[PDB]
Amino acid sequence: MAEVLSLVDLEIPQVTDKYYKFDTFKHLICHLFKKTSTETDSNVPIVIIFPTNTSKLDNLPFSDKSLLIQFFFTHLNILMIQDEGKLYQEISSAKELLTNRISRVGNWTGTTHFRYSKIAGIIPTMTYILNCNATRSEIATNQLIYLYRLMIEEINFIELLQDASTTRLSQLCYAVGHWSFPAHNLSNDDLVYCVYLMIDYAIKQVEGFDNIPLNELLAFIFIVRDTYKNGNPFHNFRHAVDVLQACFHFLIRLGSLPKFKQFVEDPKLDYTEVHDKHTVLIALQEKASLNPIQTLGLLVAALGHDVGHPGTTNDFMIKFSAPTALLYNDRSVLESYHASLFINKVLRICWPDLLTCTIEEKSELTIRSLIISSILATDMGEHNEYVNRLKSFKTHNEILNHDNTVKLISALLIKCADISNVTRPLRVSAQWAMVLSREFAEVELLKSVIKKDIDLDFTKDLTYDDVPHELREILEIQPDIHKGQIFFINLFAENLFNSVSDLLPQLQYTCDIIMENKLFWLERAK
Ligand SMILES: [Mg+2]
Ligand SMILES: [Zn+2]
Repeated sequence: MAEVLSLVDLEIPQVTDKYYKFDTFKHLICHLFKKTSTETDSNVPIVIIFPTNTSKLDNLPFSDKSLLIQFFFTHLNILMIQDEGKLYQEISSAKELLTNRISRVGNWTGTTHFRYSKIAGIIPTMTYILNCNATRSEIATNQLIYLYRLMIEEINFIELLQDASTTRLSQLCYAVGHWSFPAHNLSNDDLVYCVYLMIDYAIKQVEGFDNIPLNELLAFIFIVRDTYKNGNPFHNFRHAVDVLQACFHFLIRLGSLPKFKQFVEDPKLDYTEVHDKHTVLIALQEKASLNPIQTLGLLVAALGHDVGHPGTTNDFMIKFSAPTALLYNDRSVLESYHASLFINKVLRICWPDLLTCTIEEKSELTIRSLIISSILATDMGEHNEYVNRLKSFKTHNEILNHDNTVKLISALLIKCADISNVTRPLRVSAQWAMVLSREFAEVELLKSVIKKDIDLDFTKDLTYDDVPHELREILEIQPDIHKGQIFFINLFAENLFNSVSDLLPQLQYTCDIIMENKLFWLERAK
């Protein structure tokens, strides 16, 4: 039934599938951080047994150990103990609800009441996490910051990656360098390092801004990865890092960041696995639209833009009256949720001094506000409004101040990055189309469960074969991919990228690849 993690001798065999005895709290924490390295949701309840060293982590009072687990490992369905009937019932109920992917999504979104504070005292919901992070006292906030800093002090985060060899880290530099970003060949561990490469590089360009050591940046990125649901086929940490990487390339080609040795100038090239002796991006030697701190703000927003995404859509949350849709009055439901979580859970604790920075010395617009703006901008229900705000801007008669100009460019760039799958080279674009279809099919299955149009076996989980490397095998596994892509390019992408490239000439290559991909998809519609 449960995975049991123990700091003490006690055994609870009635509920135990597998038991891990840890010598230290630090080692227990490291075990928990590594859980999001996989491609699947944690689907068993976890029981942590506490007692009724120079290490400050290991010597924390129970109240602080408990606070650490509750806050940083909310995503792992943990029951902490230090009543056999209550325990067994609680764990059994949680197991029954966690085993199956469709059950899990229903739990998070509050749309399957009929099946199932936390559910069974163990499983977190979107509203629970949202409420917890909005209502936190200043004292609780500073205590979490203290515990965050303690982990940075005692945990060596690079050691929690599976392959941090010089060759691998160099390969990731060159991967980050390709417009054909091979996201599907990168593990969730590789992806953490990719984020480090991009954010460290951006931080180094900001004048009055202290550089942040490797370990501190890695801790932050582990925390971000932990807010993404690993079992989501599309809206997972890999998507976030992909969108960040798209933004990263846009910003380089706009001159907001300098090019680096590992940057591949030609965006139409496919990925080649290259390496050399460098393990970080090596910079080479009028103003760009976005300055260095605004560039960093855009990158940070792209990183957090889908935090906590439950694997559904605004349409689903609205039509099925999900609690979060009721809170947000059907307006930008998931995006409001992502913005609130990313600011109040992640950045307020991990990087509070970034939030209080302003976009320029003169301006009072904060990076907090800019990040919110950019995240909210990814709502496709508001697509037309930004397209028209671009047309009003381009028509120089109607002018914006500097603050609203920064907001608009930032909004357009993150929008383009978020829907950039059709602008990647064909093979990579197709791989994304496949995983996007998997998530679409899961949403259809969840709707059928709620409508009582299908009876699923909730004792088994959804599993997927590896995404194929070659376009050929992708098209045989699901032909008709082409019609999703034509629909999306015609009705959304072509117009946005054309319109954005008209304003920002350097991104024209995106329009070039959309057309090339469109022609191919048209060719097999025939
Ligand atoms: Mg989104
Ligand atoms: Zn997204």
